[PDB]
Amino acid sequence: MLLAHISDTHFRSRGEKLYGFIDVNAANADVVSQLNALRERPDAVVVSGDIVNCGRPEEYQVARQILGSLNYPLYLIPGNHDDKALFLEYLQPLCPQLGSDANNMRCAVDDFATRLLFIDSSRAGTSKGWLTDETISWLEAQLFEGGDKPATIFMHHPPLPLGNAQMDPIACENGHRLLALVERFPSLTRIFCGHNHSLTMTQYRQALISTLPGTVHQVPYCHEDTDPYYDLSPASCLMHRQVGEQWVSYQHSLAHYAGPWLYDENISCPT
Amino acid sequence: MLLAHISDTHFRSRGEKLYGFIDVNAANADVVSQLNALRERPDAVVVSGDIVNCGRPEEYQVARQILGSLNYPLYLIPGNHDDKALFLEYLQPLCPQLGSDANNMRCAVDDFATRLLFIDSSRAGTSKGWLTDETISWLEAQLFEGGDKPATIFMHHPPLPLGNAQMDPIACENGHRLLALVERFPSLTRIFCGHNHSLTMTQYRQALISTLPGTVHQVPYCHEDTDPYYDLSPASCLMHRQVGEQWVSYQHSLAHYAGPWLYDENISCPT
Amino acid sequence: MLLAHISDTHFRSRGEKLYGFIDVNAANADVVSQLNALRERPDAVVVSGDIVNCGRPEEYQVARQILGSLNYPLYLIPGNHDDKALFLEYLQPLCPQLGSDANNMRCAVDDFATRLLFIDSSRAGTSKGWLTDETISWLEAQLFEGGDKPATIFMHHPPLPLGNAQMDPIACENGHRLLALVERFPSLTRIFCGHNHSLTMTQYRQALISTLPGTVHQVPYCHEDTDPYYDLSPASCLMHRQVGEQWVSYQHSLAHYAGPWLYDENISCPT
Amino acid sequence: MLLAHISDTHFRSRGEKLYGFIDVNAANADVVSQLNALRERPDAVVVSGDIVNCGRPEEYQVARQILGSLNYPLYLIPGNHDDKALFLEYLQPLCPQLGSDANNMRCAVDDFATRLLFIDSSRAGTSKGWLTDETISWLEAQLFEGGDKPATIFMHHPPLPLGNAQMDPIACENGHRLLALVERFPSLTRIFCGHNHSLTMTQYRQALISTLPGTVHQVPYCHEDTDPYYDLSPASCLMHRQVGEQWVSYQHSLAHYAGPWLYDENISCPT
Amino acid sequence: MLLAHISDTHFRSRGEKLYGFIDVNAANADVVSQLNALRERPDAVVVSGDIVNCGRPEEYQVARQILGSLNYPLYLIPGNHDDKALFLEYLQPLCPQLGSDANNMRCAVDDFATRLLFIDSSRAGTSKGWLTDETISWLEAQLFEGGDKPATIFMHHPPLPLGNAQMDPIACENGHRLLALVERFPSLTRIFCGHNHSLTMTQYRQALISTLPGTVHQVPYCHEDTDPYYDLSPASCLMHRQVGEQWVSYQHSLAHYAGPWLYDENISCPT
Amino acid sequence: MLLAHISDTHFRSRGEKLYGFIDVNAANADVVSQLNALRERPDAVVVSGDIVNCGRPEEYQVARQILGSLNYPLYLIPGNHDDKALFLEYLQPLCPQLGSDANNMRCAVDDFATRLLFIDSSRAGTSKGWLTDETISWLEAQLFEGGDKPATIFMHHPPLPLGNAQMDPIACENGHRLLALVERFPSLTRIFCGHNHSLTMTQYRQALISTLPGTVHQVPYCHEDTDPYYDLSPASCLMHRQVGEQWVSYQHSLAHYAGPWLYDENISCPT
Ligand SMILES: [Co+2]
Ligand SMILES: [Co+2]
Ligand SMILES: [Co+2]
Ligand SMILES: [Co+2]
Ligand SMILES: [Co+2]
Ligand SMILES: [Co+2]
Ligand SMILES: [Co+2]
Ligand SMILES: [Co+2]
Ligand SMILES: [Co+2]
Ligand SMILES: [Co+2]
Ligand SMILES: [Co+2]
Ligand SMILES: [Co+2]
Repeated sequence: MLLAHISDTHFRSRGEKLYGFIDVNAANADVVSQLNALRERPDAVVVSGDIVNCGRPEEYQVARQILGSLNYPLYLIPGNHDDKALFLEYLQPLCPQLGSDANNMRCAVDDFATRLLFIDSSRAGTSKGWLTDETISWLEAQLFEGGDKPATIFMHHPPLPLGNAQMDPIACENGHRLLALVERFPSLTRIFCGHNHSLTMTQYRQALISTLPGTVHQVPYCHEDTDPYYDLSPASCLMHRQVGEQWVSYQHSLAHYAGPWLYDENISCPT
Repeated sequence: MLLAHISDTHFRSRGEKLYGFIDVNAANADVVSQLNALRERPDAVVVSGDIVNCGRPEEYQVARQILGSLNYPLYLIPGNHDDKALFLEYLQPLCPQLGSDANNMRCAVDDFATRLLFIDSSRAGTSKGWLTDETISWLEAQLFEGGDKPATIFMHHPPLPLGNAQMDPIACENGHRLLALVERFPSLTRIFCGHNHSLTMTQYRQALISTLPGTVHQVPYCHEDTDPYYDLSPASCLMHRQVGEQWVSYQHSLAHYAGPWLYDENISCPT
Repeated sequence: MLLAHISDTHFRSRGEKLYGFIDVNAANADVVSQLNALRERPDAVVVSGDIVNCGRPEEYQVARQILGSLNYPLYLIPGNHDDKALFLEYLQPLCPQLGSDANNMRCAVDDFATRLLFIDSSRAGTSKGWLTDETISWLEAQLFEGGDKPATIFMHHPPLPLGNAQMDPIACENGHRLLALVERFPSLTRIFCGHNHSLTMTQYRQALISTLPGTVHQVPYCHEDTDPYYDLSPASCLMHRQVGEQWVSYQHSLAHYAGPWLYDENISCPT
Repeated sequence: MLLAHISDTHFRSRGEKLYGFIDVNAANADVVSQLNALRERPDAVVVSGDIVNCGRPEEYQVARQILGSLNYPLYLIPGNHDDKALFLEYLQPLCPQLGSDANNMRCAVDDFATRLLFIDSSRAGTSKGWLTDETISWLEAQLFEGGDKPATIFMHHPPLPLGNAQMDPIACENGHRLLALVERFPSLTRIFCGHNHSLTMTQYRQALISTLPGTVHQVPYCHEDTDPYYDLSPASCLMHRQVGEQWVSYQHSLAHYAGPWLYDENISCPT
Repeated sequence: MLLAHISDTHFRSRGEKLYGFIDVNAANADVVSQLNALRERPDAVVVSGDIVNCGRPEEYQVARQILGSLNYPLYLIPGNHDDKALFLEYLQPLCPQLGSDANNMRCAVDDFATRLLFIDSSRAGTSKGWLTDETISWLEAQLFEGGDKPATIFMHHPPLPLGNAQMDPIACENGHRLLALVERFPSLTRIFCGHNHSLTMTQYRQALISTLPGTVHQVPYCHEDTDPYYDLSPASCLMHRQVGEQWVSYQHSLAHYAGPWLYDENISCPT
Repeated sequence: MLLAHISDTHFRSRGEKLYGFIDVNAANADVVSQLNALRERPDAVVVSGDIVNCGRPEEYQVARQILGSLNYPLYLIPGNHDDKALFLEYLQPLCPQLGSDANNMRCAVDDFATRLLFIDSSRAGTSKGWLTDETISWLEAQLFEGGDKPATIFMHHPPLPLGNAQMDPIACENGHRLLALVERFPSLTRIFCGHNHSLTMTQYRQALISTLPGTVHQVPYCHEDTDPYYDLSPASCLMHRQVGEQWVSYQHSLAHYAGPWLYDENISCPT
């Protein structure tokens, strides 16, 4: 199992830029060609994202074309910026197991040593996340049926406060419902998130919980400054590899940079 | 508790540059001025690193001066690139609780809600890590006599293989012995490491285990390829903050980049 | 009184670039988000500009949207590149006190310790500036009624030659009419200009007279080379602050750059 | 008359960099080669600066060599970062008319249509400026015996507050005494300064008063914030040219940037 | 004779990017303004190119406008990416001597000391090059009639293998037909090519044969790696100057970079 | 046969930078690490260069160490910036077949399908090139006794004028004498040179003659302008590979740039 995990693509419509000056569409097209030029090739690509920026259909058209051009099976989930209905219209083809129900988009993946769980934390008419009761009971079912086999969950919104002045108020509002599931299920050991446009990470019992940086713009973590900052600091994604018994995640820079070179002992410490 | 956690500074002598072209001294001096210019100021700075590149005195001269210019208490642990005796001679004044025995440099910090444990995984004449008989014993003494207060460990070498072709054969060789301590002490919930020049993370039981990017040059994760790569992809560090019952770590970019701007809803989705 | 003063935005139509390769539309959208993310927030924004590049209506649509997104009262004046009629159609809403008369767009602002005067120096069918007699007599009236209270004037074209081989021939052709006004009125003490895409400054009696750099591309000052150069050297704007009895103007970089850091005496001169 | 006016070079010793990471020596060497490569060559170069950073001899060694490599007559005045005695020892050979008394370094230049006045506002053991009893007297002697010929003054410290939180308390403390000279001598029409690492400008009576950006690092203008910031926003200098009766100053970027291209009307507005 | 020789522009349609992220349209518009801002001005511009990327008419519209804006006579030839019919519809006006026959686009230029020969090596429905028999016999005629006067040939595809794993298989498939012409004709002494997006060069008897880098993206030369790489390494073009008896070609960078400065003996080796 | 051919490294002393600001040492160290990190590894490295800038010993110290760190056999020839005696003292151990007579440093290489000829065109006390009486004789001996085996020559100075205003008067003064050898020996088919810091190429009979860009700074070709320019446009080198009967040379960029990605036909032309 190798997984290329990106999120918060925030696609704009054909020939528009985020905020009028950040070319999210080019940036993402780059990321895609970047991803499908990887040497060690992932088994699938996950997008935990606010996939489009406004939830407009013209935006889904761009996303569909660009994400369509990835040479991998995709797993796609909605975000606060998404529109559940249109997400399903345009993207469901690229991720058939979302279903036909816009209001209950979710699915299990039982291909790898760790089962993957994809859920929709986004709630209509708000930035805040919400886990609905049918999401939770589906999740319980999945975890019970799964038994000892480890599980990881992908969701847009972080299930708990991370101390982020800007991002916490719009975290998953009823994230306790998931935290209680992790208490209930020892097999549940990863939860990965978007929304925060940052690599911020934590542990709750057996569960490693982390947000991902965005593919384009990022938002800094401030603790007592509520100013809605964003910046163009370096974008990356997470690769997830099953390593014997270990789920390991590593950051893979999406920035263009110098190198690599080879380490040489003689060059390292001359005499 | 706010910790600025950097690693693998790899200082060189006054004249010199890493491999002849990477100006690690300048880059770290920048990182330093960067840190002590932060608006939300950390309580202390952790350097889990190969503080110097060759284990040379004039490298420690440079390190002492630059790290000395930080306006924070420091916690310094050595790496395989360090010289135990010289590390103590030059850096112990900047971190008195290392002791005055170069072979058992290690210490506990009890000021915060989570206990901090600093140890020396480096071993003379090999890049491999090793936990000395009584490092292990000292570790177990801290956890045994520590009760409920959660614990986090800083060591240079990662205590288990991560699937990194380059970095795994030079991980902490007897790391399974620390893993035995996490199996036995539910109290031990973070292990943070240098060595890998990368953010890669995994969990083992309650323990979040993660390596850090370097302050200057980075090394990419390859699973199949053993070629000793390094590159100049973006440097960052980890900020560790206590948020109620949670230890959260978030990546703080040390690159220079455009921004920040403020998010404006009308700019975000124009009509 | 804090004033953010930009000019020569040179907007192109939706999805066009200046000269086919300079993205003035993105650059300006950046400037706008930059401006309305300032910490010390200006009381209003002035644009002395060639606001659009060709005077086409599609161009005014872009300008209207982008300038519209600023979170400040605007003061807007035409330039040689502008079309008086369309300027008034699209932008007058964003600057109501221009009037209903396209041919006599001007206004006084008596909010601050210094009165602000906004005038149209642009003349149809030419690059050269022209101050019409009704502009001058309005200006005399304003200056008389104003008495001792200091005045500053904003106009697209510089009222005198600045020794610029390219820019002088297309300076304000009858700028003497204004120079004579400054001789007449001691209270008239600033005149600020666009057109030159440069910070070039001078003094005539009591009057500080300066052109501003553009928000995107710039044009160098050559003394005996008439070649119509332009470049992408760094863009900035002028901030104007009333400082007790002094009108002070300072350059505020619109470029993205490293820093800031804090000055530390110890880091400055080590021992 | 064409003057290349740079300021605040802040040289360091041969090995060293400003604050450990800003390579001021390289940057100035570049600025130098830049200047003596100009197509329209200035008649002289003014450095109003803190020529060196620490007042150290080996800094003056570096400065002497780099400034010595300019292919122009020089006018050098000290700043608060300079050492009066050492400034004279190392730099007086590159600017003989400073005299040979380190405490009254000052001189008039009578070659051009405007008289040039160079003075030393620096004062031992404070960052504050100060005009010595007989600097003031010498100033007034030049203006009194000078008749109609216009005068411009170069001094390191700005002679009045500019509203800069950082820079104002360290302006020229008795600067009002020079202001008294401008009230009394209509002949004195430019005052140009270093210190602020910024282009900020104001007028007092006939006098245009402006500070300059530094050749390397800059300091931003804050009104409310006293935090001692510096940053690496674009460096530039001022070119001063005599154009008939006018002294004009225009900003010459010292950054490296794309361009120039030629303006083509058909490329500008395609059909 | 001065010739500015560019190729493989790969224009996309209005408001599209190559692969979704490389702005070939802006890049080329830059190149054009760059070219027609040259100080030593070429006599004509040659484009050996894959002029558009997909051979769509909307793409030819962009190419026609941008290439149209060059201030030089053009010589234009098709490539594998081109569509012969549409090439002739849109571009023939900018290069009248292509003819009216889309299937036999070629021409001689007898203005300079060296005769220039322009031919179409592109073949419908393939990437491979093909020299048709009527191309060859026209070429023989031209070479015979030409006598002793030297000749150079411009064609999209390289007439022989260059050892390039990616590019060789799609080289000119029957390039032997041209190689045999060079054996036959001593006056034929240059052959210049596109396709390879690289400066790779060789000699066959009297003939210097070289491919050109592209104006935007480039493709590296690999010898036994067939992976279809491309990169954004620096773009350049070739200038061709008749220098007495010598045809000389030099690379002219199309990248934006620092300088130039002037070499100074004293600055070069200080004492 | 694969050759990595670089030129004009222009090393400086340990502390120093070229002209005070170009860090040639770092740049070359980078170029070095770059080269010995190549995936398709050359058989040897050619440096046709002005190996050092001033002909100083401490420059040769630096060069010896950096060039010494290459993991390839080297072929080193001097340029006008070199000192014959010191070049031999420091570099002959890295290239034994130069001999031990500093005035006739030269050698043949017979390992590959094409014979390699290395000579010293430099002449004490002038920038001009010169082929010593018996360099010429030795050259003719190699070609005479060499039969059919093709020959290529590496010399610092170009053997004929190239129309370069700056570089021509300092070409190889008696270069016509080598040209006489190509007229007489059809066997001699490549001449490769340094000196010009540029890729300029021409053919004379069977001989492809080309100069190389420098590893660091470049000099532009001007025909009319004699101003001694240099700039920092992109550095590259030449790779020489034997491909059947062909010697092919291709430019290998040494800049750091975005890419590579893989060409995907569907991404290239979307529907
Ligand atoms: Co979100
Ligand atoms: Co988002
Ligand atoms: Co290590
Ligand atoms: Co390390
Ligand atoms: Co204008
Ligand atoms: Co304008
Ligand atoms: Co100062
Ligand atoms: Co200063
Ligand atoms: Co092609
Ligand atoms: Co092509
Ligand atoms: Co040379
Ligand atoms: Co050279």
